[PDB]
Amino acid sequence: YPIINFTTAGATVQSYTNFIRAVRGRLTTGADVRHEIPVLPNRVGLPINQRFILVELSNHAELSVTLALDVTNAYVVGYRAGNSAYFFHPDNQEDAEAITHLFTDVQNRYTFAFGGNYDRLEQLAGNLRENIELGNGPLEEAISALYYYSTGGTQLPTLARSFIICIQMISEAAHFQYIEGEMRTRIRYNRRSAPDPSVITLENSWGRLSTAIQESNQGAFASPIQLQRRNGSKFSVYDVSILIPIIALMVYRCAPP
Amino acid sequence: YPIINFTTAGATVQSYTNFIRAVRGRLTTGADVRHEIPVLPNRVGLPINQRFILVELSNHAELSVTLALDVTNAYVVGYRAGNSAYFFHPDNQEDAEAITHLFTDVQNRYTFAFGGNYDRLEQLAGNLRENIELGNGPLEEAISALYYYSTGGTQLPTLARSFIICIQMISEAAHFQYIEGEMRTRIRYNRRSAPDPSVITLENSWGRLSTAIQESNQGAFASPIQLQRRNGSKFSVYDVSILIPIIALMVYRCAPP
Repeated sequence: YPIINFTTAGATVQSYTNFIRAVRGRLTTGADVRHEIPVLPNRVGLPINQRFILVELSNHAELSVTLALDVTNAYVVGYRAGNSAYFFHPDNQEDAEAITHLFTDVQNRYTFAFGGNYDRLEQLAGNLRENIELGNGPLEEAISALYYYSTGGTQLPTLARSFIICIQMISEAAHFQYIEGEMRTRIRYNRRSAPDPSVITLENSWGRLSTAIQESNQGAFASPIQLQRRNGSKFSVYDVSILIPIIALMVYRCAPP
Repeated sequence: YPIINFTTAGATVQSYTNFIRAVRGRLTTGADVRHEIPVLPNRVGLPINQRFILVELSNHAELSVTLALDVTNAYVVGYRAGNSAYFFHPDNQEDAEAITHLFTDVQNRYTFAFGGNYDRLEQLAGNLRENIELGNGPLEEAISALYYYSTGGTQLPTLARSFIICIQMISEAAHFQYIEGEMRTRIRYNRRSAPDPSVITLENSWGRLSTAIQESNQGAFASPIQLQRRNGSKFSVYDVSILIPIIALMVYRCAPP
């Protein structure tokens, strides 16, 4: 599968922007764009040889980990670190067979009992997204924790906290130019801070925004979607127009009429 | 006031496109654009010295006529031909005082009793838009009829038929890239043919489309506007997006939120 490399060591806003630009280009084919937003490949009919891309991450401690992203949703399905590969609990048999193709050369393969969704991972982390720091230092630490899980050095709540960091900084940055923008600011000023309400409500709403946009009547939504602004106030979305500089990729929901 | 010159003599699709491009540029200031469509100047607060532009038309018979267009709606308010100026019945006192500034140097000034709206003009022409030809030959003839009205050579039904031609080919072409497109096809193949239902329903709906777009909730209309297609079938518009390659200029209806 293609591999995109990224290191937190000496990361700048441009090396992070290049990286997310590369991920997005690997994820989308250009064949399906609706209202100027790219749609991800439809899962039905997609060959296994085109199902995943790998993101290889290194940190200043010269430790590496390779995450496997699912091309149909850009979410992380599992990872390897040296000798071992770990996969989230497959949602169905199709995905169970698909993941057999990843990291085939690792000696030890584990599939966790829990799935990679934010509700599961927050219960396990013992903390919500609203209280977990994001930034380059958070991501630097995440890479060592994921790596040392192999050698028994990382406890499960840390493994889950570290997954929450990697998924928002790679998968959600790729899903939203807005969330990518938030991560660039953190690196510009080397700040580390939990996500405000606009970030979390966009993350929660990605599936619904994808469906409302593809089901729209010429761009007008049949019913509004409430989002939150950085200060927590509500904001109603009525039309795809205002989302065009905010969402970067939609999950496939229906054929273009 | 600015004058744009145009002659039907040897007109090509490019000399007609240049002409309508020039009119549109004279009409709009670039200061107010909503959903990528330019809005015409608001009438309240607009100085008389910026209220009108003049379009000078000549034909192969080397006869000329100068129409005065109102910048707030791009509709024709009156015209001169040699010795005389003729103005439509002013809609109110403000417009009555405004037109005193036009063609001040003509010896004879007449203001008609009827107004320049399509309902009036069709009653007077004894024919509807659906049965009046449009094209370069129609426009060539319109210019001679408007001119000879001065010398008593043009009867009133012909004067009205000729006004219906000039307003759709200048004012409506400027209002709609779609109607401009229809006129370019007529000149490309030197066809002369009455307007199909899409042209007439756009002409009738220009005011409502302007208000629905400016009153929209992020581009979504609160209630749909039915238009007709060339073959007469109905078509519902729900969103400004689909109108963006169709309408070129909107009349001012409200301040941008």
